[PDB]
Amino acid sequence: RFLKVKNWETEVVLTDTLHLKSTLETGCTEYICMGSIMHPATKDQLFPLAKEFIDQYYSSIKRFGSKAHMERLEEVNKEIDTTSTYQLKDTELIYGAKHAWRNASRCVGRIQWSKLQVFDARDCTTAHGMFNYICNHVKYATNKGNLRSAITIFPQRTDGKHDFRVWNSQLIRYAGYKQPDGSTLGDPANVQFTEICIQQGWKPPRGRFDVLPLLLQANGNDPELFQIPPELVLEVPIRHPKFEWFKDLGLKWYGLPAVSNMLLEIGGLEFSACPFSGWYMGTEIGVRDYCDNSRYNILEEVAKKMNLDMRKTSSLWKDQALVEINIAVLYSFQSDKVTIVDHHSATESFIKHMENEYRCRGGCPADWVWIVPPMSGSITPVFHQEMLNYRLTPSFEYQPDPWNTHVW
Amino acid sequence: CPRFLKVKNWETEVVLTDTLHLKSTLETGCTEYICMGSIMHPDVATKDQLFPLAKEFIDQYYSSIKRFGSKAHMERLEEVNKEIDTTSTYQLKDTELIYGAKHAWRNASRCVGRIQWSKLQVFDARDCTTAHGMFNYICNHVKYATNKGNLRSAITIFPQRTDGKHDFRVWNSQLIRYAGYKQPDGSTLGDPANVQFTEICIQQGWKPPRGRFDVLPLLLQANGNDPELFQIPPELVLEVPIRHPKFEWFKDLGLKWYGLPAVSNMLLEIGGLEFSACPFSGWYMGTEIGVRDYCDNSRYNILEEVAKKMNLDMRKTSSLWKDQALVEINIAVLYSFQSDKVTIVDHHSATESFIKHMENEYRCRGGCPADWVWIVPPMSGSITPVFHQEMLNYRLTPSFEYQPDPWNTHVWK
Ligand code: HEM
Ligand code: HEM
Ligand SMILES: Cc1cc(N)nc(CCc2cncc(N3CCN(C)CC3)c2)c1
Ligand SMILES: Cc1cc(N)nc(CCc2cncc(N3CCN(C)CC3)c2)c1
Ligand SMILES: C[C@H](O)[C@H](O)[C@H]1CNc2nc(N)[nH]c(=O)c2N1
Ligand SMILES: C[C@H](O)[C@H](O)[C@H]1CNc2nc(N)[nH]c(=O)c2N1
Ligand SMILES: [Zn+2]
Repeated sequence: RFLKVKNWETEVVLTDTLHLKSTLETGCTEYICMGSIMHPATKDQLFPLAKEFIDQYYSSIKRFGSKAHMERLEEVNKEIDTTSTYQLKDTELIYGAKHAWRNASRCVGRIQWSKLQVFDARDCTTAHGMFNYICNHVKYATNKGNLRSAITIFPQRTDGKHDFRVWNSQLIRYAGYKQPDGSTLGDPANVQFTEICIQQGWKPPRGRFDVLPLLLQANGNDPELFQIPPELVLEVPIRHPKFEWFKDLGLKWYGLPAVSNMLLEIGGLEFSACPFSGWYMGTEIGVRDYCDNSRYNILEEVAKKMNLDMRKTSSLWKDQALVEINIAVLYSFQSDKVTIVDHHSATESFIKHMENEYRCRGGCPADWVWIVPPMSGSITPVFHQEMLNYRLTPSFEYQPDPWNTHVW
Repeated sequence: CPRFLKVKNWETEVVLTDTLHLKSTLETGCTEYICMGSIMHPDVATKDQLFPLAKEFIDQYYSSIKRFGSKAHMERLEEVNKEIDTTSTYQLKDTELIYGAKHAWRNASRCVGRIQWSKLQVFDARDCTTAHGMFNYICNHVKYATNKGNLRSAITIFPQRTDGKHDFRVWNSQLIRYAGYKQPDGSTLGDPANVQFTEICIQQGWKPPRGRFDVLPLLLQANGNDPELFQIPPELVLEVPIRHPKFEWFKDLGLKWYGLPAVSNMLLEIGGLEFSACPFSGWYMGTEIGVRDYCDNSRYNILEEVAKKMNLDMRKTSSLWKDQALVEINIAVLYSFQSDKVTIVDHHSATESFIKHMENEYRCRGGCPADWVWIVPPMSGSITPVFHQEMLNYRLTPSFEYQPDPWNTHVWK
């Protein structure tokens, strides 16, 4: 069946044919939908997957059934036979990484999908090696404010035992500190991890915005600590254009969003260490990081300085403070010439992207729950965009947190 | 399928365990390969389709009154069975109807207001025969529910469907709405969403005032007959002029809204019986008016005009002028309503209440189906607890369902 998606603001209908290509699961069934749940190999399992991916590769470069296509299939089988795995060609690495991005149902930034710088770190063997590759990534992608999308890809999983893992969930995050008095310094969501670094020898500057060091595991070994050189870590001070007292709140944030805990899957190979990075949508910092109760939780403070009536919730004081906070973040980043996108422009870009995808690909998997900004939802166009969600490969998937699996 | 499904709250780490999903009856639209979570909408039943459905409901009822397997239970079952066999249908007891309607609400996965599910005045209009009768019942509903501003939840149930050629239908999608008029020049006046329906009314004889907030008449279908127009007595239609606690200019925008939210186009399904006309009503969450009715582009679209009187930079977008104006609009909506002593609930309170409700439903009922996409308010989502709440969505019966628009299916006599 061909499936139709409607936009309820423009009454545009698009026809999804793409979903017929998907093979992974979604977690839903005919009777139970899990749309809001965050998280729902051997020689024999590994070949057809390999066959599938090569097939869509030579399909995407107009050489299906070609001579080059055949020998590649030949190469792969013989290689899976005698090593229980196989190694991707370069061109294949780039395609697969770009396509996992293109297939990432939760990313609103996919208009950018084909413009991705891929770093091949498959020759890496040590944590020192990784640190090096990551630093170069961070510097390339940060580019002095003019952010560029990138991904760095370390050796594929072999036997589970000798996995490569960046332990930090993101390349750049602030430390969180448990205080005797029950409160918490810095980012509360990182306290456990922060505690693992102190427990490893990290001398923590017990501050509010301390850049956690890198914890890098190479080839199944003990992870090792590495402080990223401060000159490569770009932070932005947050100020407000009308409220001169906003800089007194002392807020900064890093400019480079780089996810490092996900697993990139291509033709049945598992790349358990693939830090990737684009640039920030304002709301991520402005709404989630700053205003989640489980996070930096600044609303109450900001609402004080704004002199709002905080007695009853129906003064929408929280809403007011939230808006001004996000104005600040955009203003700061913009003033510092640091790439950032506001949620209106990012969502617009997404609807345009989505139209493109249907036009040339026959669909575009999308997770409405993740795509719709965490504030001002129905005033962005994706709120009114029906989206079909489904899982295409290559893809980014979650994996266990390393500290729940590794033996020392 | 799995017997225990766990949902997590990412703000509070609270993990709940759903068992109720096993009693899921209908399809969600989703499959293992694809999810339709964000899709808005993803001749009668026979004897042998009806027996099992009726029993399921009756069993469930007698389970709730702690009389399962009782004499009265088996006698109720035999009576219903013998009724379906001789008449091809059956009639619900008044207690069964009341239980069924409260439970359809309780099961309404899209409703953030369900904490009130058990307080619902149920008006049994199964004795209605004419559109005039329908109008009488609906007026009485409006008056009772409005309660001079202190709204009370209510539903009025008109006769169940028989052969499909004799349906009772309320044609209005909601009992109280504002007209929309298309102009020659392409501009819309009033509520652009209701243009199609306003034209139907005009065609059926309505003489339109052609203003911005003209209350549409009821268009009512009884017993499968052609529909008839009625104007709700204006004294029954409570309205609230929108003003702002701070901006004195806000009242200059000439905005008002109706107090009573009343859905009238949905089908109420109890034990295999279909009540195609079952208008029900509660009270408003601010964002419904403040964000959707007022700021949707396809609706009243006031964002720009509020943005100009606020004097905001409207040339960028990263000024977030839209967002600023949106907050203010919703402050005015909550203010005008509270100031006229008309029941309304802000999105913070409502969503917190839903979390308490949900938790209690898992505790006592083993689950509570919820549609995250609908539950999360259309503004400031992340700062309301529901956003962080994992939800399972599944369709339980009795339920409220969607149904074709009557002008698309009606056969004109
Ligand atoms: C270039 C500008 C980009 C923008 C503006 C953007 C925007 C976003 C945003 C706002 C989210 C939500 C993040 C969260 O709430 O945790 C997200 C998620 C995601 N993005 Fe992008 N992104 C960009 C680049 C990229 C790149 C380069 C990749 C991969 C190479 C990518 C893949 C993903 C994935 C897999 C997720 C889901 C993360 C998860 O499941 O936690 N994005 N994106
Ligand atoms: C008592 C106060 C109530 C509140 C605060 C409330 C809240 C809400 C809200 C905000 C929506 C979304 C409306 C929209 O976006 O169009 C909704 C939808 C819904 N509500 Fe409630 N509600 C209340 C009463 C009721 C009652 C009495 C019933 C039924 C007996 C009910 C059943 C439903 C159903 C079936 C929907 C889905 C509507 C649709 O599919 O368009 N609600 N509710
Ligand atoms: C590729 C990419 C683009 C983008 N705009 N944002 C991201 C998320 C990056 C990111 C950085 N720091 C922290 C997080 N956390 C916030 C808290 N959340 C629970 C997990 C993600 C996420 C990734
Ligand atoms: C029982 C009930 C409670 C409540 N808080 N809201 C409702 C919805 C009432 C309502 C009134 N007017 C119009 C609508 N429309 C808005 C636009 N939407 C597309 C369809 C519903 C809905 C019903
Ligand atoms: C496309 C999407 O399903 C649709 O726009 C939904 C989003 N969530 C909603 N939530 C509520 N309460 N009401 C709505 O009309 C909608 N619209
Ligand atoms: C439970 C729910 O899925 C959770 O709050 C989701 C909702 N949508 C989200 N959307 C984005 N972009 N990021 C998130 O972390 C989440 N969290
Ligand atoms: Zn689903």
